[PDB]
Amino acid sequence: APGASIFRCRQCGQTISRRDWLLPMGGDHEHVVFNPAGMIFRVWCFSLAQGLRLIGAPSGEFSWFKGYDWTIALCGQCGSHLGWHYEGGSQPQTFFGLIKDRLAEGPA
Ligand SMILES: O=C1CC[C@H](Sc2ccccc2)C(=O)N1
Ligand SMILES: [Zn+2]
Repeated sequence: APGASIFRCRQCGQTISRRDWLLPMGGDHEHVVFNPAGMIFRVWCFSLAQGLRLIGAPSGEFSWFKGYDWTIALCGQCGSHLGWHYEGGSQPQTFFGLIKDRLAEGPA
């Protein structure tokens, strides 16, 4: 009976990811970053996620991860901005960077 297995959208409960799917990019699953508007994000990298809606086409502009282009990832249910999908890179080609305080962790 693990209580810390699944990540859900904090705003609505949509199923998003799993602790088992955390990915240590450059040796750490956690990356703390700022956007050009100075907003700080505590980003957890995941190999896999579900329940999102990826908006638009990828952009390399101000990518926090060398070699990757990003797309905005909304909660597919409620539209909350949960993070970004990264693509176009190498080892791995793709991953998700999700904003940890916009998720809730809980049982399977
Ligand atoms: O890797 C990323 C994801 C998107 C954000 S936000 C951004 C806003 C305007 C232009 C370019 C990026 C960022 O800075 N870096
Ligand atoms: Zn949601």
